[PDB]
Amino acid sequence: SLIVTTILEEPYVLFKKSDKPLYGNDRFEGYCIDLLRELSTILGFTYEIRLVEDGKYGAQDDVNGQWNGMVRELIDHKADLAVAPLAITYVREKVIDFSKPFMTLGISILYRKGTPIDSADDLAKQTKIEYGAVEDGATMTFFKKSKISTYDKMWAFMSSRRQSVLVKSNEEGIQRVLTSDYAFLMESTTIEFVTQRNCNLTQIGGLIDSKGYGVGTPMGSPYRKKITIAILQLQEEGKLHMMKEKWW
Amino acid sequence: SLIVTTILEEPYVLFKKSDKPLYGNDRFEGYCIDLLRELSTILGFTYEIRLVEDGKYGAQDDVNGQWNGMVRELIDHKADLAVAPLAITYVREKVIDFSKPFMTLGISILYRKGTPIDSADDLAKQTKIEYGAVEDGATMTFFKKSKISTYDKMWAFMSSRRQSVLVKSNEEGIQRVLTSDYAFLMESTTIEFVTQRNCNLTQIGGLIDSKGYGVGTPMGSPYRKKITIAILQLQEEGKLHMMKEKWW
Ligand SMILES: C=C(C)[C@H]1CN[C@H](C(=O)O)[C@H]1CC(=O)O
Ligand SMILES: C=C(C)[C@H]1CN[C@H](C(=O)O)[C@H]1CC(=O)O
Repeated sequence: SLIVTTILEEPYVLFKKSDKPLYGNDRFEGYCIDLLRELSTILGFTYEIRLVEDGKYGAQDDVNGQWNGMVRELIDHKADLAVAPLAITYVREKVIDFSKPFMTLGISILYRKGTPIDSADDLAKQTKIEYGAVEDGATMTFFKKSKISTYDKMWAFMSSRRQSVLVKSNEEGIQRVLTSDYAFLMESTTIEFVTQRNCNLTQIGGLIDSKGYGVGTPMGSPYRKKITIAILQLQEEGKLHMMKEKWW
Repeated sequence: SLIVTTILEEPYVLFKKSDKPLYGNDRFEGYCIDLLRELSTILGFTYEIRLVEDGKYGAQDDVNGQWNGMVRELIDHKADLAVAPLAITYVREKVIDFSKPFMTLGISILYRKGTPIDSADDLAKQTKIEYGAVEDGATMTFFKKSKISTYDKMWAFMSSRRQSVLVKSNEEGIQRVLTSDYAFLMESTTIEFVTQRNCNLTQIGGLIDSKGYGVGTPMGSPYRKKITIAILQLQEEGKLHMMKEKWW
């Protein structure tokens, strides 16, 4: 019986609503929950869902070199699978395995409508409008690791004000955008979700890069291939598209 | 020194044009050639390029269960890598390994501009306008394996006229579109390339599904992970985007 680590994130994973107390895996619904279920069927496994305890996706501390969050749990064999909006990044592929992507997205900008801002560059070359990303995120990491002119400057900007422009959750990042002169760097899929519930927000510019989400397995895990096949199957039969329709 | 199987296909791989004869790996240029080179560097390997002998990507005979083309070569350890516009399909993941995708595309329609046709459905529900795909392709296989109402219909149509509507190459498929009442089912990226060199063609409707291209390795190969890491880096540093710009 497989230990599946994950994390709360609308509409990927979230506590279901009801009137009478819920226990175990019934506590959860969401796109990733649906997906977990489909894989569960196709590959014939039983599974226990656990929320990652530190509440983080996965980042590496420069100095000591330790990993945290879901990625850490995978490394330690404390979980068998990580099923979340976990980005397939190359720093991560060096420590865990990933199924082929069940979703392709990209970094982009969340800002309110009708500003002159039209791209990442327009943000970089000024200072009035602040900007940031989820701290220890894949998105933040992209900027930290980037030797592209524009993004290096934008990183320089953020790392110098992390106290105030780097947020701890996609929610908090959206709140900043809505309550100050702030533009948020988040994933396109999540932007696409938010720009429905909030009608004064929009995606500025296009996709900055092009990552995917994948199922996290400890390195060398047999399920990496199994789950890749299952996912390829789910794409090809329209179920993944249907599932996104459903939650967006 | 790695044996790399591949296949001629504009602009992924093609004999380079000059005034003097070229030999060995100099014979070739193209997006995949550039890619091969970049991987070559990052992972430090030497390689010999061979064109797949039967001239096919990879399909499985329905009687004897045998594989052909590049996929076959990988299975037989006759080649170490397949670097081509080779689609990551689940039937294939069942016999070889694939790097994560260096390109994401989708099946779509190539037809003439200004027809009432606007989708795969509009094609299905009639017979005047014929349609087809590359025989033994990923695209053909998609329809043959599909249980979706519309596409089962379209498959029924093709398998009944397989001789006259299933073509042997992307080129021949385009030639049909341009010389008869015919709509072609090809990959979006290749459509995107063709609709520049031919100004009366266009993509009808949207992406029908959502596959990627990956580097083919024999199952259990060390390079699958290595090459996945190398590709992830190449995406993250803009090189893959630049490479597409260059060849499109
Ligand atoms: C929900 C957040 C915390 C996660 C989700 N994907 C990215 C990841 O895999 O790290 C993070 C977002 C980001 O950095 O934009
Ligand atoms: C160029 C053709 C023959 C190949 C390329 N990708 C698909 C494959 O990987 O089979 C085939 C095209 C298609 O079937 O639309």
